[PDB]
Amino acid sequence: EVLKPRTLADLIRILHQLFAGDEVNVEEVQAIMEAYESDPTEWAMYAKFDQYRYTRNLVDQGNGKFNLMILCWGEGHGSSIHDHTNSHCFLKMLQGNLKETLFAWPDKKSNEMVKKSERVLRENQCAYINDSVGLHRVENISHTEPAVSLHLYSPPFDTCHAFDQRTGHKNKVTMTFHSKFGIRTP
Ligand SMILES: [Fe+2]
Repeated sequence: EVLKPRTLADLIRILHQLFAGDEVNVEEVQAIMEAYESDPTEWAMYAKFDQYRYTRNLVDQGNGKFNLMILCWGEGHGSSIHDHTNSHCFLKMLQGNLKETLFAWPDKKSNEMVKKSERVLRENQCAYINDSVGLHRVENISHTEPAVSLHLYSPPFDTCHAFDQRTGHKNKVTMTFHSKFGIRTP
């Protein structure tokens, strides 16, 4: 009874419908994203890697309702601990595996940050986060194989905060795209 997209194109079309209105059913979106069976032939044109850091590759702008992007994680690549600027955030595995560590929000005093959950995202799994759930870090579990993930953020946002695990202190970070629609950016 979960609508199953047969292609990434199908999934994008469904997402346009599901985010067209004022309400978004998080569990419905998550189930449909998870139901799409990752097919590298369909997303290889977005899978542009970098030697030193993960890359952000824009796929679709969702008629202004969301950003859909593919993140390419080289061997051992991981993110900072970060927030999500008051948006819905869906993360689906396309290749490999990411470990997601959920963190509590710091208070004003400097302190080591507190882990609230730790898990590995499985093949084709779609996870969900927003600022009320917590902060998180994601990282490629493998030092010999890449990981690829599909991220949907709604509403779109271009900045977030990164947090220092030792103190809780944060810095504003402007997100940049490595490519858009399969075309490398300057
Ligand atoms: Fe995130």
